[PDB]
Amino acid sequence: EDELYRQSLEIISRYLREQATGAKDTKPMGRSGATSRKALETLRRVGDGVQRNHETAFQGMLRKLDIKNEDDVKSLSRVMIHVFSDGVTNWGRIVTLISFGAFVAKHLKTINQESCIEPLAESITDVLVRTKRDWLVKQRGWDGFVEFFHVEDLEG
Ligand SMILES: C[C@@H]1CCCC[C@H](O)[C@@H]2CC[C@H]2CN2C[C@@]3(CCCc4cc(Cl)ccc43)COc3ccc(cc32)C(=O)NS1(=O)=O
Repeated sequence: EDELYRQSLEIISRYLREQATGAKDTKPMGRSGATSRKALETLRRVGDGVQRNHETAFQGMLRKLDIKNEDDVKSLSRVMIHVFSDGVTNWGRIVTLISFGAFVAKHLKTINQESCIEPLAESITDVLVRTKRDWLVKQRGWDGFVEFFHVEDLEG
């Protein structure tokens, strides 16, 4: 019924799990599957670049956060609200939010805390959707995300 939340959670959870495990989830998407598929494909293309372009800053922040367990992962919501929500919103900042989430998810895999990845994805989704719904709706949601990052085919 809250379709934006459900769709956001599915896209973000899939990207974080895919980043952590290195395998695609072959299960069908829920509702709005065509857009969700394209959003995940976009998030791959763009987020993978973001994590490399900001490698030094990402590594620095990860080290600072010292994520070891469920309690540490739970504390991240407050930090996301502080850093992401309290600023002007644009798609770039949303991708950085999600891309750093994937960076944290990979870290969780490396320390054998894979069970924390889904709660992490839920926390990121809560912060994004519950603090930026108005902006997301005005920007056409995940359809807008896909449109914004669409790259035209090169001739020849
Ligand atoms: C140009 C900027 C990107 C480069 C700067 C990156 C920055 O130095 C920190 C390295 C992690 C970045 C801090 N966080 C990361 C943070 C804040 C730290 C905790 C956290 C945890 C998770 Cl699971 C996901 C995100 C986050 C909030 O999300 C951010 C959203 C936008 C920007 C930065 C955010 C953010 O600053 N995005 S931006 O304006 O596009």
